[PDB]
Amino acid sequence: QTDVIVVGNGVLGLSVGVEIARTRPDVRVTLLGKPARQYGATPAAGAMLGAFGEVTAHALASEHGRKKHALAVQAQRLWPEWIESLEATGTAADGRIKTADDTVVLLNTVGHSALDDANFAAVLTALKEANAPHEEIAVESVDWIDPDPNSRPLRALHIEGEGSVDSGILLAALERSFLQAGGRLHPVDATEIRASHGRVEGVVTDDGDFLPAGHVVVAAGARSQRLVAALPGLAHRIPRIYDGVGVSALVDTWDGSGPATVLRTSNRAFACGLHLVPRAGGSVYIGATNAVCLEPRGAASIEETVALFNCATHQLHRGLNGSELRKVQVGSRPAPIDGFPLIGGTSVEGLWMLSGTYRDGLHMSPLLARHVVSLMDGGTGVDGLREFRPERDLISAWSREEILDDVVRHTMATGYEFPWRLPLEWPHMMETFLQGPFAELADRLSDTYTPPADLMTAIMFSEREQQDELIAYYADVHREWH
Amino acid sequence: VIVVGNGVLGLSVGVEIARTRPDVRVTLLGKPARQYGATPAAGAMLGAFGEVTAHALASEHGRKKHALAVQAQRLWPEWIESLEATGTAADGRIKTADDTVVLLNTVGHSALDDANFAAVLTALKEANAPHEEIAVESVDWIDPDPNSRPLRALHIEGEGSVDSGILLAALERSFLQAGGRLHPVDATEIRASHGRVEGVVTDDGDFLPAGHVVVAAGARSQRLVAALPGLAHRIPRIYDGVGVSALVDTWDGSGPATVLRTSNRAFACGLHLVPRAGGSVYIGATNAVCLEPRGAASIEETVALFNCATHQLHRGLNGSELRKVQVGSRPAPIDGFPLIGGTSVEGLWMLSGTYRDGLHMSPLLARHVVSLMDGGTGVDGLREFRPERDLISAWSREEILDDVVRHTMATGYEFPWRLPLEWPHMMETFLQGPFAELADRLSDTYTPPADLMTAIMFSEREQQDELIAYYADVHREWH
Amino acid sequence: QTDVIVVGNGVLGLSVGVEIARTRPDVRVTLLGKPARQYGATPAAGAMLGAFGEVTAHALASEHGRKKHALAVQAQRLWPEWIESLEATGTAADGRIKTADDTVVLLNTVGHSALDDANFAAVLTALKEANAPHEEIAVESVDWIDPDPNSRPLRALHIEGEGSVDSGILLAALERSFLQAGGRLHPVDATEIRASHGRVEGVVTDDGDFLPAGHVVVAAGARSQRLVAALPGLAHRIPRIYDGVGVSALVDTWDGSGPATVLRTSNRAFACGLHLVPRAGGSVYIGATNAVCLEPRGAASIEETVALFNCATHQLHRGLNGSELRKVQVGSRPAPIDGFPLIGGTSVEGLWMLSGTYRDGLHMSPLLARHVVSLMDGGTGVDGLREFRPERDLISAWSREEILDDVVRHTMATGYEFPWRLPLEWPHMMETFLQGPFAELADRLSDTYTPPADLMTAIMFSEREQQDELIAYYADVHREWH
Amino acid sequence: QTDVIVVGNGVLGLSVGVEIARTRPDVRVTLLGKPARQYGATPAAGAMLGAFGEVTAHALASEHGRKKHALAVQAQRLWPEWIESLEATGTAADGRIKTADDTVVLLNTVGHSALDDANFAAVLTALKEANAPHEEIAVESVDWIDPDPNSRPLRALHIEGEGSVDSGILLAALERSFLQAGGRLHPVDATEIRASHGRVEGVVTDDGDFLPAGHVVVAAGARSQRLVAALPGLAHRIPRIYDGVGVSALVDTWDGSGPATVLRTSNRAFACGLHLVPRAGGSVYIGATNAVCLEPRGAASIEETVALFNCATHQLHRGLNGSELRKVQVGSRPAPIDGFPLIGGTSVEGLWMLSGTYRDGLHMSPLLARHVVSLMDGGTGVDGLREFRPERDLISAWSREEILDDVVRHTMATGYEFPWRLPLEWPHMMETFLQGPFAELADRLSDTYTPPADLMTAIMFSEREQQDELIAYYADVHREWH
Ligand SMILES: Cc1cc2nc3c(=O)[nH]c(=O)nc-3n(C[C@H](O)[C@H](O)[C@H](O)COP(=O)(O)OP(=O)(O)OC[C@H]3O[C@@H](n4cnc5c(N)ncnc54)[C@H](O)[C@@H]3O)c2cc1C
Ligand SMILES: Cc1cc2nc3c(=O)[nH]c(=O)nc-3n(C[C@H](O)[C@H](O)[C@H](O)COP(=O)(O)OP(=O)(O)OC[C@H]3O[C@@H](n4cnc5c(N)ncnc54)[C@H](O)[C@@H]3O)c2cc1C
Repeated sequence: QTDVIVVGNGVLGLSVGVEIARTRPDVRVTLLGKPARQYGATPAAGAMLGAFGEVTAHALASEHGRKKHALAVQAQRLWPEWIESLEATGTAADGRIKTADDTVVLLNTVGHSALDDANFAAVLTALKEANAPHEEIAVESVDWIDPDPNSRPLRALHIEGEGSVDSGILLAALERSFLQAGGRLHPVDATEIRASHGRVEGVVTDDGDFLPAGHVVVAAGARSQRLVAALPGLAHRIPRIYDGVGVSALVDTWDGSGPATVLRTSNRAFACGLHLVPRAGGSVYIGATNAVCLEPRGAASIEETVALFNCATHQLHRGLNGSELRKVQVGSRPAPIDGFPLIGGTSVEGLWMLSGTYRDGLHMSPLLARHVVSLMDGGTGVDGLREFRPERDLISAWSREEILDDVVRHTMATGYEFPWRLPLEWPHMMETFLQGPFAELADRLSDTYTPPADLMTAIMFSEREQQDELIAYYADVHREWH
Repeated sequence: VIVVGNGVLGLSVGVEIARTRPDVRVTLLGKPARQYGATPAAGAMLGAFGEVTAHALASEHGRKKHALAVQAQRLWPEWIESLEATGTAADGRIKTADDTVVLLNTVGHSALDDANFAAVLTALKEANAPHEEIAVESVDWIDPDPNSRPLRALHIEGEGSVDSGILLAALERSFLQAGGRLHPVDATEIRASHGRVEGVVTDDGDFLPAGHVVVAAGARSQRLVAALPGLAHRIPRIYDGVGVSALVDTWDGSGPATVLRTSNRAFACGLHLVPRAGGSVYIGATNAVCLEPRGAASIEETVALFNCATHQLHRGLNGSELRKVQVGSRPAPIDGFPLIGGTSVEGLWMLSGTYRDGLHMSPLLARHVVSLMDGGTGVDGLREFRPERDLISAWSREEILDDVVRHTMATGYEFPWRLPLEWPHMMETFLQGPFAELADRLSDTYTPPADLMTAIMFSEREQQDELIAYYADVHREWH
Repeated sequence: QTDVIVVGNGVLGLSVGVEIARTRPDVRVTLLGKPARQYGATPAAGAMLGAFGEVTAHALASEHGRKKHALAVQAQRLWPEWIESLEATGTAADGRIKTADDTVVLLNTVGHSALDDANFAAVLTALKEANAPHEEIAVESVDWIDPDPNSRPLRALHIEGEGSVDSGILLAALERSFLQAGGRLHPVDATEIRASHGRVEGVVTDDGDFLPAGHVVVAAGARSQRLVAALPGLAHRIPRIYDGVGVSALVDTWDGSGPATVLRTSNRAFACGLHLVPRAGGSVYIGATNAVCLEPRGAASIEETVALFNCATHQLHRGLNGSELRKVQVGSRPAPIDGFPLIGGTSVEGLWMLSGTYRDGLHMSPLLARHVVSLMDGGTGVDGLREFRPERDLISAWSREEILDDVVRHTMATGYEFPWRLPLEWPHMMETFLQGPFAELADRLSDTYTPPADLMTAIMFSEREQQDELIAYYADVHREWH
Repeated sequence: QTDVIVVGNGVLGLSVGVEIARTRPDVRVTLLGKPARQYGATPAAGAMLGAFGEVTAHALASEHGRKKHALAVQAQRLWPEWIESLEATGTAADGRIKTADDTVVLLNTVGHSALDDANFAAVLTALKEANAPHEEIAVESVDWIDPDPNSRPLRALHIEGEGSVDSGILLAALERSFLQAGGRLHPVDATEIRASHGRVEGVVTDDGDFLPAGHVVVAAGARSQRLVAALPGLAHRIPRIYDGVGVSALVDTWDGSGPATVLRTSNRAFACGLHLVPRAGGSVYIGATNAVCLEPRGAASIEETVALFNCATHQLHRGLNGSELRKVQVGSRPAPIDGFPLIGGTSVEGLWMLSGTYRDGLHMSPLLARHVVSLMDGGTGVDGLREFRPERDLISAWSREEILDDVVRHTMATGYEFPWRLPLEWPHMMETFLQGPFAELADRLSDTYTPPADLMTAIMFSEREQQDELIAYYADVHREWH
């Protein structure tokens, strides 16, 4: 066939489905996935069109991090026309995809100086280098916020043209745009990709059916590598993707008000962060926790709910304390084991992957969709996505020393972000006693690969059998690629 | 007979009527959504001794309410047997625990927690209830933060818990088995004339005729009857004691063998864990008196419930999965006591205003009202709690003003806050004047209990003025 | 006689004694006061040469406040030659009066936004208006500091040429300079100023002696008005001076190090503040608490010691935690009831006053000394110190409404500066319940006079009899002047 | 007659001096030490006549601990007649040695359950086994206390006949009683004990003099072993004594009141504890911190002052917050390296030691004095003090496993006693990461000796060179005794 099957109905699957359907009107594109969107990252997202807000000192200190940042800056330029093209298929009554145009990044002292101070400086530097319009503003000039004075910001950065979308209205607009362009929605899950003679034949679905295709695009979020790893050799050639389990909430504000901009901190301990995304109709979105889990989890923990609520009420608006909780949302950020996305072609003809985007796949979606569609048409797509090809040796973007410094810093940051109150000698004591055990873990896991801090903490506190299984995985990957 | 309401009280009275008068047709109103419903949000504890406070037992009305709770406990074993008998193994067990441990920690006000622990011990000794003060080290399962840990623990034997959801399912099943009819609509209006009930207009526009109407509509019960001539100032108002609770799947599927609880805390909230089947635990429960109904938890309520349970009961709950946040309205009577029995309108009955322990008292209250409807005298000590009455004044204005300041300070100590050491005394001195001024302004004769007085203090001027008018109209009607 | 008696041996008494002795070599000047310096402000002082560091929004919102600030800026220019003139009378072995040239003002969130944010902006504005050399600098560039990250500064302001002196070396240099200029030190206290026919005759001392004089200069710190109030009518003509009881400490640092600059916050709740003043020999000075007391107190409270130590260890340097406490110091800032100093002549011929300087008499001392000496010589002294003449109706520098707003703000700031951790509804509840009782107190005390916030809180929590005595005092002042 | 020199003027030196002078009319006794009492434990002590109040589960789990406890119970019986015999040499105007007859032990949650709950049970058990008069009482029945409700006791234990003395009045009474009995006070320090042919000749003093004697009793507190270690072989034969540096304070209460009983907790992290000892004249004593230091320290750290004040104001009486600080006191508890006292004779003829009594030498003083005086007269003194002879191999009273469990428990207790506020997973994480490094230190120090927890934490955080010097010391002790 020349038929295309997109496996997955998040932002990435639907974005690539829309681009394929619009640019190849001669081909039949079928998109799989159920309206429940189990473990789905996209429906749990605010979401911020985060490019500069996602900048950390640690990310920009590596070549792979600077490459990822460059792609985020490129994606931002596509959003205005992308939104126009999606709203064009609907009417006023469908709601607006865009919920804010601008972002304010706040700097408070409810966190580690080694993350928050370093990251604020890195955001300012990235904005200056990219010639992005921005201004450091008086905190008194930030509208709406009403923090606890002991939790208040002392610096604020207004980023112009870095905004937010309603993730639910975006998903509805993508489905509507996909159908308008001739796409077919088949609400079942793929169980298996069938291939032989190094070529895709199609997909077995969970209702027992077989769908033939010349092209299969896997955009199944955190399930994407588990689906492809079934094919010969690919188990140690496609980097593993884990569940970056994230908790967010929809709140009806006490007075129906909301801020005119996104409000956020820089990224905090183990890739969580605090933000408020404006919504229509007297609602605000607050996010968002992150915990890398070696198995999927579809429910918030008590700890996650309390940390999210406590940070938002103290650092953003005390009025949220008296506001009504409408929904606790949980989704899995696709967390790649080497810290970088899996975008492009495979050694299997007609097999494509769009996954492992962690915190900013939704932001990057229009760029990633256009990249993969260009490749499927025999083009070279977007420059700078080559290192993020899905079939690869694990990337080592940092030295083991850089990661060990990072994991101790992030561990200490879980204290400062709480925020804890301890005797003044205790933090230095904890730092000195954390270094040895993390160094020992890193040395034991592999002679060549080091997991990024977010994954390393999850491994440190996992069962012995899960640790031993990872040592075996790293050894098998090393064997395959060396 | 029409029963208006499908909580524990409506269904309990429906079951008793259907079982004891097989000759009469009983129809029970209410929707499966159970909007603002207290019963489905309840754990629930069969709380008699666990509900004891020094303040309650210092009043005659409080001691009378406590006596009825002790009496109700004796009915539960045969009541549960009679409800499970209409089902099979697959329906699950109503009883989830036989015993309760009351814990005393320092995450609260000495003026509430220390006084209330002593009052519970005294009530157990006076009632000859089986109990013993035990070593905290001997309490199984708990894993508190050491800075939030109990230093005293009290094991109460035969004071247990039921699964409120399995109880509601068992009551509906038992009601149908006894010939009851479930009509899933709400009453909009009780029709009466010549001082006699004719029946009920429903929200699908229909009219249902009846000689008897039993109102058990929880926090909506008085608003429904107040439409009838004169009754607006003769049936004490019932407000929403909005309560937040949660179902949690524990990290390891374990749970305690007993109820774990504190005594009642600031403005009639309290901390407890109720065992459930299938690796779930129930944690509760917040309380906030609202002058209007609210069906959603506030952020503050969720955080306080979770923070107290994780620190004071089990730190493992921190890593446990949140399955459900539950919200319900405890029917909060304006004079602090329930509304149980007959009316000046022939065939009009009320079962409401039970606040924290209607579910516990349900088998006793059901049998009381069914006896009255049969021309009996029901249960001896329920006469003062007749629904058509002047507002009860169970405490002096001075006792209530002391209580409201104590409870206000307890919201700090229960957080728990960390303040400069002069600040609490400063807050106490500056709280006394404004609460005394509010109490004096509201009425020359009536004083709302502390739980309601704080809600009135922080309500709009117009809501305060409407209450002054209500109290004046009640005084006019009864004096 | 043409003899001069200076009553008091603090910075003001000794500074005026030195200037009189140096400029009238024909007259005998005797200076009274004991080496114990009971309740003495000067020996408890760091001290900061604070002009811009003392700026608050509230002070600069009044004409009297702007006038006081102008005089502080003028005093700064006299310090270099004043220090030269004092060290000239000694040798290398006497040690250096100046301990730092520059000041860094730090902004953290361990306080009320309504004080700390407003005051930081006011300091920046005062520096810009005066064309003073200064720079807002990166907190990372502030040397030596090692704060708790949850208590850390996010903004820092370097003020050039605003420094510090060792108060003990200054007092020793002033005594030595006074003797070099022909002054006589008589270590007894004045019990009584004798006057008749509207003219000073001299001073009865506490050893029962009588010293004759044509001139008596009262610089007895917080005792100054109580001494002069004995003279006919002067009880209701010289504004009362109360004890601004201040606690400070000398600490030997863990490693003998100290910062190269003064480190300070702006003034905080009820005119306290946090600062570190460099000292020679591996010592640092930390200060300083403030509590207005209606009666003198010569000992620190436990609360004062804990608040001073807790703030310095968290907000400046955690290493101070392990440092050795050498001395807890207590002194009475002369706190004038109308908020302004008492400098110049009296209706009694030859009777002069130098007092009521509260937080910055030591800084202003060379200017105030030269002013009073000019007046004693028939000059007009320094322009703008005429409004601060000691014999006056009480100044009303602010509206009752401004003071009631200030006293509630400062009350709440005692919480935020602790810092407390409270349920988020409690602060607004406390603010609403504080307003009524402070308004009631202000209305009860007088129809015309309102005490500044620092004094109003002391009166609020004083005995009924002390309140009633103040109502009588205000009534008697009103009678005398209207 | 025959000369005796007592080296040291604390409770032990003066108690033995009084007993010798009273009982030995044949002997001339001279007692050395200065009125400054540098590093002196006794003047910094409250002091509690602590027998049952000093009970811990850990102490009573060892044979040596139970033996030490038995001696404390015996000492209590001597105090009434001892006090009579000392007050008899004075008049009413000298003041009363006894300040309280009874003690209340309070149990609150501002500490580790593994110390405070275990120790409360151990105190109850020791009282029941001894048939001591006591009762567990309602906290509401404890007079005077006004704790923060979040810091309040929930259990209280009244111990009858376990009281307190004023340490300053005791020292004055001992000096007066010593002089009345013919003792000579020579206010110089010993620099050197001279011996040859295995016999004491006398003492070189720090004024360069030599005093001849047949008998030298060393009771120089924490300096006792350093003084004798100069003599041949004795460096590895007299267990080292370190400085258990303790901070306490005298406070004038807001209203002149005080409690009628001692108020105390059981012993807390690394042998500190919280207590209030009644004093006459509107003063109370609060104590007391403890930190084992490898070198003497004569000044309180900021941390010590804050922890003492914070615990007393929260857990005992909030009124202490507004009370006046009269004195911060610092003294060195003589801390023996093997955890037990050094009482009795030496291999050097006429050389005796009374030291290493740590927390309860003052309580035991009448018993210890009578023991040593009996031995010096050719008696056998008190049964059960033989195991505490000063010339010995280091005692090993606990297994390495017991001490490693204890040191981790005590480390965690420094957090719970603060009290800290941390995320709920942090304590378990700290416990797991503390175990390895303490086990490694214990293994490195010696194959045979393990320092008790109080000393082990001091060694853990000492310089590498101090650790290496201790490894050498332990090796040299092993060589000498095996
Ligand atoms: C968080 C929480 C915890 C609790 N824990 C306990 C506990 O541990 N122990 C205990 O004994 N009790 C507990 N209770 C409940 C307490 O006992 C209540 O007083 C009791 O449940 C009230 O029962 P009810 O049947 O009167 O009211 P509800 O349970 O409110 O039932 C009233 C019903 O009437 C319906 N209704 C309303 N208007 C109409 C209408 N017009 N027509 C028809 N139907 C209508 C409502 O939708 C609702 O379903 C708890 C309650 C809450 C909220
Ligand atoms: C804060 C604190 C609280 C305490 N609380 C209690 C309590 O409640 N109950 C209790 O029973 N005990 C208490 N103690 C004391 C404890 O019992 C001690 O073990 C005991 O006081 C030790 O007495 P000592 O005479 O051996 O030593 P010290 O009291 O130290 O006396 C030794 C003396 O010898 C002098 N000296 C040193 N070197 C020389 C030299 N070369 N020549 C001459 N003199 C020299 C020193 O200057 C000093 O005065 C406390 C101690 C401290 C520090």
